[PDB]
Amino acid sequence: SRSLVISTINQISEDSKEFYFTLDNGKTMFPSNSQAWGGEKFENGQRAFVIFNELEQPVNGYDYNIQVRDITKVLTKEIVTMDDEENTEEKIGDDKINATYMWISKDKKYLTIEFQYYSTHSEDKKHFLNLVINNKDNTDDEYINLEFRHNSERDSPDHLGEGYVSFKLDKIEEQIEGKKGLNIRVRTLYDGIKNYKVQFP
Repeated sequence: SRSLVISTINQISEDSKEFYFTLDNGKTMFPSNSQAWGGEKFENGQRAFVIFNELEQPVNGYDYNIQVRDITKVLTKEIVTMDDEENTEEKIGDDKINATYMWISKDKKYLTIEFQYYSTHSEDKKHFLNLVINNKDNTDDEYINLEFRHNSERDSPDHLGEGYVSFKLDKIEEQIEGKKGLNIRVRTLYDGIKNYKVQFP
């Protein structure tokens, strides 16, 4: 029977066609049919939803041996630092968005957000999502302050939709040591500005 997970696509070998999956609990999956995605060059660190069948036979060095049915990429982005020239209020935007569900992977490499916002649901009008370090008593010594920003690019807020975005936490890797988690500023859909604390596993 079918299985579904979110995972990191690992592309570390010299053959860019050879890849495996890392789950947010640290466990790994070996795709016995990864060759079928041979035309699809996946970047190392790419996040994706994977539909698969778990095979009975184990493969040495991997927790799972799987037959992949579908790989659907999850928007994977870097944090927008203070020094970035693209870190402008105009480019980043501050449109409403809901952070429905958030979690950090065991290795503290990703913050994934299940979000909801209103759009016209058209490929022509793309929305811009970012995890930003703002350039301008608080618990800054326990939680790292970040802003989950949304630029709707003037799209009419007609229909509610859901999605996922995964952010690499490597640009704040030095600060993670000795902190409880992340403090995420969100301009919510119905309740104004909220600050959500997301714990490191």
